[PDB]
Amino acid sequence: IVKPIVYGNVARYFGKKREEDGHTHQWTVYVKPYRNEDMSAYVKKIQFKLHESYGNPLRVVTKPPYEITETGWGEFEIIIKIFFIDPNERPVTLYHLLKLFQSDTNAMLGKKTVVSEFYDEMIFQDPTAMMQQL
Ligand SMILES: [Mg+2]
Repeated sequence: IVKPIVYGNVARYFGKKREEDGHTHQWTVYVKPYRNEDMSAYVKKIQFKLHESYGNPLRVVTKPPYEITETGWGEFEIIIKIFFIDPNERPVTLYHLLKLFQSDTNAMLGKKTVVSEFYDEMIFQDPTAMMQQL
């Protein structure tokens, strides 16, 4: 009944802002299981709703890795929605802040990489008969 997951984003500073992009970072938002497993056994698709400044702001992934790589210059909230192969099982929605800018302690070491990830657990209190292929 309990499937653990890690979700969030990693990001890296270009080092110098790009001149006709304005972009300063490469980043990846993602959902992965806590340990290796094929989520696609039970995940139909994962939706990432990105900031509307992006094109095709709704990004749907149907096969792992459930991740999206992109470039940008601002921080914003990403809505991650996980739909299951049985539609009668309720989808799981997570909210994540795409983090790009590091703290001052970390700027002064000169770190180019930030990561903002969180462990979570998808709970199936009384799963579908079919959902017992989990
Ligand atoms: Mg670094």
